[PDB]
Amino acid sequence: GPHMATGQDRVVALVDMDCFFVQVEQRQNPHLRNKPCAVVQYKSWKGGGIIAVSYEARAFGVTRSMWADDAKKLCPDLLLAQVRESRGKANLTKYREASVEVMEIMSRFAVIERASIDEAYVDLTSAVQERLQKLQGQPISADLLPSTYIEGLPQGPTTVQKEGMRKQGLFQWLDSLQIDNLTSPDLQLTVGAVIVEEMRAAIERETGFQCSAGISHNKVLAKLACGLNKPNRQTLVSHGSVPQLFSQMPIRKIRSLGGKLGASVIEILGIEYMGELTQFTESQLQSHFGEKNGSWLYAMCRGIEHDPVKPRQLPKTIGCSKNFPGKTALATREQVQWWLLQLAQELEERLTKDRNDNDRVATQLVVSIRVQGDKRLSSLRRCCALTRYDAHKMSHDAFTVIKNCNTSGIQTEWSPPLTMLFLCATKFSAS
DNA sequence: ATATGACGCT
DNA sequence: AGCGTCAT
Ligand SMILES: Nc1ncnc2c1ncn2[C@H]1C[C@H](O)[C@@H](COP(=O)(O)NP(=O)(O)OP(=O)(O)O)O1
Ligand SMILES: [Mg+2]
Ligand SMILES: [Mg+2]
Repeated sequence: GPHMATGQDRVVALVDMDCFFVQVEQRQNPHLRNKPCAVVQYKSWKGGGIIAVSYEARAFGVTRSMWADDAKKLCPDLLLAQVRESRGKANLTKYREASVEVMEIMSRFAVIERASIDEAYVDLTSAVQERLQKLQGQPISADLLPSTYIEGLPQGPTTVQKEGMRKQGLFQWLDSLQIDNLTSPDLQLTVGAVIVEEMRAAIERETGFQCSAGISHNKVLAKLACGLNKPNRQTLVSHGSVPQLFSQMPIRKIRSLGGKLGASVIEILGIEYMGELTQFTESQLQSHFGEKNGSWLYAMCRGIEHDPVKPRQLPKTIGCSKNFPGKTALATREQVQWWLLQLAQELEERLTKDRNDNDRVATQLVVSIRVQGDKRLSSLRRCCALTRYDAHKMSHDAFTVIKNCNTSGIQTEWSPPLTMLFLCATKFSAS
């Protein structure tokens, strides 16, 4: 009772850009704004695979991973923008640079952890306290949170509109706030949400990009909260909202549970929602899923998670990959050498950029391949030393460490055909 | 036939 | 080290 830890010791946020690749193209081309539009790679095969969808196009049913020709059937007025192609492969330089614009603005407010190209976690714990002493006891007006939803609110007896429902929840939340108390976790989330409103106001104002965000006590709840009110809104998930939120929250919606372990949690325990995990003791969950998973599950279903926000705005690896599906699979020794050079050339261009910008050198190269028929994403991984940022040496050394896999007695041929080539620069050191 | 990045297990 | 899982 008096000695229970509720996991209310941190204020963690997850900011995620709304249809990021689309917004990047819409800022560059005004004709694409406020219209159903999507981003595609490789216009040849069925018009190109869609990798980002605007919300105007999502209303028609256009989704990611869909072929552009199929998406034109659902949305005939759909506009398209192609990803730049360099050396025969997709080139995402325009979006990595747009990412750095946002990451540097978020870095001004608090420590962030780059989670993807369009999202980063934030640890607002140190920023919330210093803001609390600056507001010497004065309350928080709703004008400081013009786009914040309070998950679970409004409730009970006192509108039909979406935005009307938002403020009544914020009103109930603010009216019950304990500003008398600086050790109140619910007050810390509110100050954290005020800061995120300022961060997101700075992002849109200095880049033109809109984003959603989640504010809670850990990374998992923040990411879940971020998806509740997209687009362009932030959601506060408090500790008290967890039981009702998790009572019907599918297990797959929780981070790290959308894969196989989440499936076995559903099958073995025979449950549907995240809240049903509270019935089980920790030893039971440890016996079914291991000591790490059982401990993590037992605390997560109660809204408690301890994975810290690592101060890391830079990637740990720099890699280049390209798939060769179907009959396009590389089957000649000349093809494999040529594409390894194309990958190594772009890799050098990115590594030299990384060494001048970020003062570090990659020290080893990882070569990954997939053969025709193998189900796993990777079929084989071999590694060597990355001494020079030389595209011809890297591609040559990459070929040296994979030429054994060629089960073809012929010199000029390559069997089995290669489905994917992948070079990855890892193991950085200060330069 | 939809290019990447972080991390755990052994 | 090499493979597997999870994610955008
Ligand atoms: N499977 C994939 N293939 C290629 N590119 C992808 C991808 N997933 C993401 N991207 C690229 C394209 C995306 O623009 C960006 C982030 O994708 P999200 O954050 O998962 N979803 P979005 O930001 O598009 O909209 P919203 O967050 O409101 O749902 O990374
Ligand atoms: Mg996004
Ligand atoms: Mg995202």
